[PDB]
Amino acid sequence: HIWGRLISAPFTEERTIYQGQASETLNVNPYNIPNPLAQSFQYDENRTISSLGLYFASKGDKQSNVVIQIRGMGDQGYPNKTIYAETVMNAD
Amino acid sequence: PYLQGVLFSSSNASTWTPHQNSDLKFGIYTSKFNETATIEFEPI
Amino acid sequence: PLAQSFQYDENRTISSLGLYFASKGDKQSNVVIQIRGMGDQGYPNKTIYAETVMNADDIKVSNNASAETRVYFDDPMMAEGGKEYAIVIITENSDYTMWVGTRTKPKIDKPNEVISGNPYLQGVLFSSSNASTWTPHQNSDLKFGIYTSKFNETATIEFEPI
Repeated sequence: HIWGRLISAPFTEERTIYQGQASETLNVNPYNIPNPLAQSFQYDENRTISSLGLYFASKGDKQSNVVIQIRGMGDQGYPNKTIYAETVMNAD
Repeated sequence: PYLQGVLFSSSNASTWTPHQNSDLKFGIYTSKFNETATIEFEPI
Repeated sequence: PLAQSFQYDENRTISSLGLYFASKGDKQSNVVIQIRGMGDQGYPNKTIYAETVMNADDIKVSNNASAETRVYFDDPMMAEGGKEYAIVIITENSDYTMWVGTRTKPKIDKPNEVISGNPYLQGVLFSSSNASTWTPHQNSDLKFGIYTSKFNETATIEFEPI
């Protein structure tokens, strides 16, 4: 087999939302540490989301992984059980 | 930090406790597709 | 009023509930036990699938969470698999208390030990001032037990000799 490089990209990405200020660390599962999180957003127009940006302060071992999902927001302003996207991110 | 968003936490990914004064450090990228795409492979 | 959410991975026939009260009111007081559904956004809804009234005599109490009062409904609650349901406990009297397990706190009968993890991972304790708006308690869950039944071929009653 042989490798291949995508020269002319099929799209160009642009960062439209960015919250850069950080002050603390919050465990992803605060209520089960021995001895999940979400963040809402919206747009004023129809936009094609291509990728996300996240910032982690620490991670687990090699074999651990984190599931990243995008879920909808219900009428009373809370996340719902519908999942529009899902992926698995390894520790590396 | 982000006015139109709220940080949430949950013990079972069903009941969410909001944190009004806190938001994640994150960025969302939006794309605009073009006319054509091209791949090149390493030489044989 | 307080509530506790739960769910099953399969279709089960809920026959009775188990609850633990730390104190109760006078003889004439009573507590209304209800089972309510859970909405799409993980909170109890106004729909009520079961309801029963428990008198003060039926409510057993203990100072070490040992006494278990059994709650029975007249129609069995058919819990669909994958759907969350919430027990709801309502009473107008202000002299009713219940045992609750909280993470990191010592156990009542074993102060040397502490509740390390979440008591019940798939449920959440709720509190409300009007049984409509619920405040969740992520780190706390009620001490409870749910009993599901399976029906057999035939039943028999024997009456005492006349």
